[PDB]
Amino acid sequence: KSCPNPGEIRNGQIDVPGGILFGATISFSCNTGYKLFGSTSSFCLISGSSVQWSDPLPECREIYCPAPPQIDNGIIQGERDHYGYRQSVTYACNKGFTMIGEHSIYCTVNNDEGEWSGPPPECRG
Repeated sequence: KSCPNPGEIRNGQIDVPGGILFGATISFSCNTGYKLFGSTSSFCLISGSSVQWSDPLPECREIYCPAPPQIDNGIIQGERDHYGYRQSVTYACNKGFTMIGEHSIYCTVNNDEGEWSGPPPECRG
């Protein structure tokens, strides 16, 4: 009458408030910077003729900000393919231009979506 030990989710957490016996529900969530790939909860049911979890255990995947904005007359220093939580991008102005504003911005997360911390700098001639 009991389901199998749920185990663990890398970069995440499994909440077990009512045990793992028939009828219990467990809930899943991810550490900051990650988001759930799969079900948000799982229930110990009986199906076929055996007690087992209703959902496969989900995984936690990294949240990425969108590609950093390009700016006129400037370049991004060593731009990467993907930027995750708290990773930064730094800009440089081209020959004959001077930078106004913060030289770097970084990837923030809210509601499982990545967003840049603010606007990129201006390169003025």
